[PDB]
Amino acid sequence: SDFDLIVVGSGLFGLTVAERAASQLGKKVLIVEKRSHLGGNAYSEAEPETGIEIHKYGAHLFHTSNKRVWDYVNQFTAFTGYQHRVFAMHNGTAYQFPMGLGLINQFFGRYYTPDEARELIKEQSAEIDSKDATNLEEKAISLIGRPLYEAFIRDYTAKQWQTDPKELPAGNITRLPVRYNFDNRYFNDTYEGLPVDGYAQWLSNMADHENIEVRLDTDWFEVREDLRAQNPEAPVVYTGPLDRYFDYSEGHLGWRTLDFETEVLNTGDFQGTPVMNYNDAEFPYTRIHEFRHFHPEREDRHPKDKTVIMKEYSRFAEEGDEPYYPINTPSDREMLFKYRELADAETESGKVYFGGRLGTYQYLDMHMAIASALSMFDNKLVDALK
Amino acid sequence: SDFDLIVVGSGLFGLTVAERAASQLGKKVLIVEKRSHLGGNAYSEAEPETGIEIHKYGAHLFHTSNKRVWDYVNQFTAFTGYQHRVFAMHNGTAYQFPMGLGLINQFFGRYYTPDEARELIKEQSAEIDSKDATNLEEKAISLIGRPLYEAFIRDYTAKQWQTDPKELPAGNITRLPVRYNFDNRYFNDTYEGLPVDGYAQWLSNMADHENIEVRLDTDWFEVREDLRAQNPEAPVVYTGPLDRYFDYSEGHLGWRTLDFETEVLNTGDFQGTPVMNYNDAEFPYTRIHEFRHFHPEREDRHPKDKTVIMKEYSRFAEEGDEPYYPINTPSDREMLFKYRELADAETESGKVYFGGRLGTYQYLDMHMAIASALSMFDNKLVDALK
Ligand SMILES: Cc1cc2c(cc1C)N(C[C@H](O)[C@H](O)[C@H](O)COP(=O)(O)OP(=O)(O)OC[C@H]1O[C@@H](n3cnc4c(N)ncnc43)[C@H](O)[C@@H]1O)c1[nH]c(=O)[nH]c(=O)c1N2
Ligand SMILES: Cc1cc2c(cc1C)N(C[C@H](O)[C@H](O)[C@H](O)COP(=O)(O)OP(=O)(O)OC[C@H]1O[C@@H](n3cnc4c(N)ncnc43)[C@H](O)[C@@H]1O)c1[nH]c(=O)[nH]c(=O)c1N2
Ligand SMILES: O=c1ccn([C@@H]2O[C@H](COP(=O)(O)OP(=O)(O)O[C@H]3O[C@H](CO)[C@H](O)[C@H](O)[C@H]3O)[C@@H](O)[C@H]2O)c(=O)[nH]1
Ligand SMILES: O=c1ccn([C@@H]2O[C@H](COP(=O)(O)OP(=O)(O)O[C@H]3O[C@H](CO)[C@H](O)[C@H](O)[C@H]3O)[C@@H](O)[C@H]2O)c(=O)[nH]1
Ligand code: NA
Ligand code: NA
Repeated sequence: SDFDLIVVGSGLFGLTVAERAASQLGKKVLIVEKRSHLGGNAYSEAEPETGIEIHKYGAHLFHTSNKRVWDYVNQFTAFTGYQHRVFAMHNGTAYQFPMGLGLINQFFGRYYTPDEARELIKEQSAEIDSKDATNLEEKAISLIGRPLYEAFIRDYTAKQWQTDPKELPAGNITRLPVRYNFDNRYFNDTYEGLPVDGYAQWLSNMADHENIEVRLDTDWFEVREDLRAQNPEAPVVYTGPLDRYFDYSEGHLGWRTLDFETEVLNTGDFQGTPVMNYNDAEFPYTRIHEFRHFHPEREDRHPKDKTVIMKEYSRFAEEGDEPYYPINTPSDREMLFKYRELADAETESGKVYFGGRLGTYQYLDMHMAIASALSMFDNKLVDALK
Repeated sequence: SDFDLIVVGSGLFGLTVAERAASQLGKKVLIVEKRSHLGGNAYSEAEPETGIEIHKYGAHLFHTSNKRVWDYVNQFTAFTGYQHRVFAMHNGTAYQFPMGLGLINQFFGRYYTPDEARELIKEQSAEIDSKDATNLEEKAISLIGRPLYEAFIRDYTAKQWQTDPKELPAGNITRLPVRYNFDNRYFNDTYEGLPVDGYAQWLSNMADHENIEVRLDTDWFEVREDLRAQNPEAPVVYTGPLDRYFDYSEGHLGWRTLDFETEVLNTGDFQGTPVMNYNDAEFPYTRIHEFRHFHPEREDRHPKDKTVIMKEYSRFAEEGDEPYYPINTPSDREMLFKYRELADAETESGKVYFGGRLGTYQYLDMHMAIASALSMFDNKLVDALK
């Protein structure tokens, strides 16, 4: 046949399943992608005026402690030694971030030793006991005290969720957000970096195999009857939206979306750092990304007098809006397992597998998407293709 | 013969020359070392109570942009991904360091953009023009202004040199010590790390060759007549003190020394960071090192309740004191080139080469010592050994 496997969607999940089938099972894989480009939401492209690489669907920072995933992705791209660090803008001051000795010194006015800082946080947070916290506000205060909560958590959280924190579940904080040293590495994982030649080159290399065919600007639901007729035996891995597959027969799953406002400025350096969080309510956006600083190794290929920045705004997703984060209201949860059983019937009846961020109504870091694909490959698709 | 080459001193210079002769020319090398251990001033050892690795002759942070040196040293040890960062203690506050947007925000009270910070520094430093500066104090003020100079430079410099900055040459500052971003990586080089198994293992691996013999606790000047008699043709690479070789026939070269006060504390974490500079005159020491933080990857082999710290004090070196930094008074400089011509005569008359930090009255970073040895090997010793 012209293909042994159809993959719907060319994001990291689809690309991983496709590449494994192609290179390990020697199968022909047809990938069907609705957008004009490969790579799903990890896709990046140059800004036309400056040439600076910008992430189209949000800043994407790669990090993992999963060695298998790390070894895998390094077949398709090399990574820079970039370490993500974040600063937090509060009342006209940039604070070291996340919360640790640096922030604590800046915000309480003098140096606290590790042991002194531990003691300080015990005092500040003594007010509410964690077991007795009823909502997000209280749970936070129970961990770090009112001053820290009100300066760095309250308004930021309110902006992201479009909701008063008093009206959010206590279960949404599970650990102490405070470091008792000066380590401001944003991520805790063994491996971290950015693709040396950008995300688009990386994702593209995954699809670059003699056994893989890619059809861009193609909606699965418009071509499916035709494609499966050509080889009825070929299984489908579907990574598009789960509810849309079943025609919203159980109603629409709820998502948060993001609006990005991208400006080219006539300065070489807007904030001297990749990501500045904006913690005060007076700013509509949650944070500003300055993309040249994601790739300092490319400095002499960047304009010296211009820079690209992007402000991020959070709101609930209406029809047509890009789906980014699942909301997971209890209504959403019940709607989900109704769809799960639809999906499982569809797999046994139609050899159609559901995966990925959209296919399973889930937030997945990139290494999680890849891990999950590697697993579906190993525990399902290997059998389904003999 | 029992040896084809004698190397005096087992520091990085000597070890590099020895290893190259041994492995590249297949020569037998005898290394003569006065102390009880290998490795010279880069030597490190475990503290007996905690097991934590401590650098015996000062903190040693490896960094280079010389790829040849980097490739070379990676034959003998692997390096961690440690990146050195320093904090600066001033009036009870830990400042981000070196001077950059972080410090500037903390010290002037609010956030300055790159462009605003540039403007601020232009204003502050406008007082003295750099070309008109007569001493160290003025030259500094001409670059960064009086407030920054007085808080972070003046007393620190005074402690290190044991001298009022007004009484130091303007030539001792050559560039603007200010960063116009939030990057607080202490070093600017391509390659940086710490030896995974510590310095002692690394230096030891360099000497570990079938063609290399090492004699510890052996003073060159006590054994030389005997050793050269065994093979009069064998050249000597001498890395001991230059003036002591020629019996101080031109008087004693001047050095700064360092006193280290090393304490084991009954806490797991004294300052939450490897190096805290102490910028105020009220503290006798220039900085405190907390050595567990040089190797965070060894945390579950470190005591959880104990930690080793070391305070550093600077003063002029008296007889017997370890020589660390050359002083380079003009008296010292003239004394030096008198010795240089003694040395060159000694090479042509005695096949004795002078190299290394002591052999040439010089401060050398480790990658510079290695580079310099690689060069003496390539441009002198190859010929001198055929
Ligand atoms: C705002 C934001 C920011 C980040 C991140 C997510 C979000 C929402 N991520 C996570 C990362 O984006 C995620 O891991 C991957 O997008 C998952 O790839 P998927 O294959 O699961 O779906 P993904 O959404 O990427 O791809 C699915 C593809 O299917 C296509 N499609 C849908 N319906 C179709 C149809 N009917 N026919 C054909 N094609 C169809 C879509 O066009 C799309 O290309 C992240 N992770 C991380 O590790 N670090 C980070 O810093 C970030 N940053
Ligand atoms: C306080 C301080 C701190 C640092 C550093 C230096 C100093 C002074 N260094 C620099 C580093 O220490 C330096 O590069 C190496 O010590 C140079 O090695 P040498 O071989 O030149 O001399 P080195 O002094 O190391 O070795 C000479 C050897 O000869 C021996 N010897 C002397 N006379 C003898 C005799 N008569 N007979 C036999 N043996 C004799 C001595 O005992 C010694 O072992 C550093 N660099 C860097 O890159 N990063 C850092 O962070 C630091 N930190
Ligand atoms: O300054 C801050 C930052 C975060 N939060 C709290 O922490 C939650 C999560 O913070 P972020 O979403 O900003 O950060 P995450 O670490 O959870 O995730 C970040 O890293 C991910 C990579 O794994 C993706 O890039 C993602 O979009 C990006 O926000 C917020 O909703 C809020 O409740 C604060 O209160 N203040
Ligand atoms: O807080 C500070 C630090 C430095 N200085 C000025 O800068 C000079 C040099 O500073 P340091 O000696 O502290 O630092 P260096 O970067 O020059 O060298 C450091 O890094 C070297 C590695 O290459 C060695 O480890 C060395 O011992 C260690 O001090 C000082 O004399 C002083 O004039 C200040 O004014 N304030
Ligand atoms: Na509490
Ligand atoms: Na000036």
